[PDB]
This record gives sequence, structure tokens and C-alpha cells, in this order.
Amino acid sequence: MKIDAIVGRNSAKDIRTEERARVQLGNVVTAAALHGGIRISDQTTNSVETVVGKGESRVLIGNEYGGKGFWDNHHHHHH
Amino acid sequence: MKIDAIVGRNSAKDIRTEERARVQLGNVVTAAALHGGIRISDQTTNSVETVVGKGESRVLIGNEYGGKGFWDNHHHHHH
Amino acid sequence: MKIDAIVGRNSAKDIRTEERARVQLGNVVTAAALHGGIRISDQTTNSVETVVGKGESRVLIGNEYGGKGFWDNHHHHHH
Amino acid sequence: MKIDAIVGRNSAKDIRTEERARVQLGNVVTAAALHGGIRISDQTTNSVETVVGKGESRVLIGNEYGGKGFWDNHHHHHH
Amino acid sequence: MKIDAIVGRNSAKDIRTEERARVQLGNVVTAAALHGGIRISDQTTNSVETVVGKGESRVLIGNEYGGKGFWDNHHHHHH
Repeated sequence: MKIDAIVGRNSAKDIRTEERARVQLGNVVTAAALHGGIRISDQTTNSVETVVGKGESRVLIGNEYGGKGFWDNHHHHHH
Repeated sequence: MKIDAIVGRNSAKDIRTEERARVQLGNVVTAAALHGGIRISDQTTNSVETVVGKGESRVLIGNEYGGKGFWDNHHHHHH
Repeated sequence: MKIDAIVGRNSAKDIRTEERARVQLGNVVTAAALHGGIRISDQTTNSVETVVGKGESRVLIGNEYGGKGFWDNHHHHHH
Repeated sequence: MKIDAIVGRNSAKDIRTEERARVQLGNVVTAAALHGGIRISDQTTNSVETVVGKGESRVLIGNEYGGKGFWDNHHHHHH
Repeated sequence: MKIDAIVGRNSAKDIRTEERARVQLGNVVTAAALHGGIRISDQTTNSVETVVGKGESRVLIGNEYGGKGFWDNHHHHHH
């Protein structure tokens, strides 16, 4: 009885944030996720050693669910 | 002690914040993500070792639900 | 470290982010992402040693699921 | 506690990204990817020594499954 | 940095990318997926020393499977 099969695991060893920085640890679920399907056969272990943030740095430990933009905004022209 | 498999669990080993910093431990529910329903899934375990915040740093331990701007966004510029 | 699994797992040794940079570690699931029952088996493992981010750098540790592009709608397009 | 194990498939010794650059490590699964062998499992082991990115550099470490031509490329063959 | 062990597969010693350049390392699998072949084990070994990319450079380390002509080849049919 030491360890068994586990799915999804967000752990951090060290997180440094300064200069009006924000840090959040956990699973993010957008409104879109509501009414649909979460369990999509996942089992990845997320583990970070040391995270250094400078000039308004953002720290996110865990998985994110949503279609409206991947976390933040981003757009441009293609070819 | 403490036995479980595939179950959310927000835990913090140590959190240091200074300079008008804020820290909150728990789940954050947004208006977009319906009202306070509680209990949605909780499978990934969130655990942070040491969190350092400088210059009005924000500390958030746990999962967040909401589609209206991740945490607190309001961008507009397009590149 | 703090893990027994030996297959499929996103881990980072060091991550540096500055200049309004953001770092997210975990599996990304788009709104469309729904298909996917329940199962268990091997998987691709990802491990990064040291990451250096400058000028609004973006750090993503893990797999991403979604049709719309791959992560950032910039280049490439439909046929 | 135990720090003795293999490296994995996708591994990066060092990755440098600057100028609104982004780095994503993991398997990319498109929406098209449905029930039919989605679990590519372990096959090819990719490992990079030192990576340098300048001017909106893009870093992708891992395999891409799904129907969309390709992750990121200029275009088809020319004359 | 501290590693030493003979290993084939896709490996890179150094990769330089700048000027809106993109670098990707891994096996590309189209939606079609590898028909049959219950056994999917690596065979061919590829190793690059140093790659210098200038003015929108593209780096691809690994095998590619899918339609199109450039950056991917396929069988298809003819008339």
C-alpha cells in the first residue's frame, strides 16, 4: 500500500514571482467546458522544479479547459 | 496516512508574500461559470512547495472556474 | 521526484520567464475536445532541463488537444 | 524521494526563447483525432541539446497526431 | 548538464533559429494514422550537429507522415 495508478498531478518544487506577478496552482475550467466532456483519457504528471518570474510574470500549475483563446490572447497573419 | 486515488487536493508547504500582496487558498468560482455549484470533478492533485511573491504579488492555491477572462483579463490589442 | 510512474509525464528542471512572460504546465483541452472514453496505457513523456524566456515569453509543458491550429493562430491554415 | 529513473521520449537539454517567442513540449492531438489508435504510445525518442529562438521563435518538442497537413510550415512544394 | 549514453533515434546537438523561425522535433502522424502495423518501433536513427537558421527558418527533426508533398509525403492514387 505505497502507491497506485493515478491520473493528473500538479506539483511545484519552487516558484518565484516579483514585480506585480501572479501565481495560480490548479485546474482551470472555462464556461465552455460546462455541459460536455472532461474525462478524455488523460494521465500526465505535471511537476515543475523552479520557476522564475520577472516583470509581471504569470504562473499556472495544472491543466486548462476552454476553447475561447488558449489561456491568453493571440492573433496574427498567416501565409 | 492519507490514502486516495485521482482526487483534487490543494495543499501548500509554504507561501511568502510582501509589499501589499494577496494570498487565497481554495476554489475560485466566476459568474460566467454559473453560481456556486461546487463539486465538478477534482482529479488532479495541486501541491506547491514554496511560493515567493514580490511587488504586490498574487497567490492563488486551487482550481478556478470561469470563462470570462482567465482570472482577470481585458485585452483588446491585436498583433 | 515524488513520482513512481515511469511513462508519460511532463516535468521541468528549470523555467525562466520575464518581461510580461507566462508559464503554464499541464494538458490543454479545447472546447471541441470531447471524444475520449476511459482507459490506461503508455504515453509520450516530456522533460525539459532549462528554459529561458525573454520579451513576453510563453512556456507550455504538456500535451495540447484541439483542432483550431496547434496553440497560437499565427501561421498555417486550412487546405 | 527517489531520483533514479529513465529520461523519456521528448527531452530538452536547453531551450532559449525570446521576442514574443513560445515553447510547447508534448504531443499535439487535433480535434479530428478520434477513437482509432489515438494512443500512439512510445515509439521514437526525440532529444535536443541546445535550442535558440529569436524574433517570435517557435519551439515544439514532441509528436503531432491528427489531420491538418502539419504543425507549422511555410507551404507545399513550389516550382 | 550531465548525460552520457549511446542512443539512436532523433537527436540534436545544436539548433539556432531566428527571424520568425520555427523548430519542431518529433514524429508527425496525419489523421489517416499508420494503417495496421501492430508493432510501431523505431528503426532509422537521425542525429544533427548544428543547424543555423536565418530569415524565417524551419527546423524538423524526425519522421513525417501525412498527405501533401512538401514537409510530408503520401501514397494516394492516380488516374
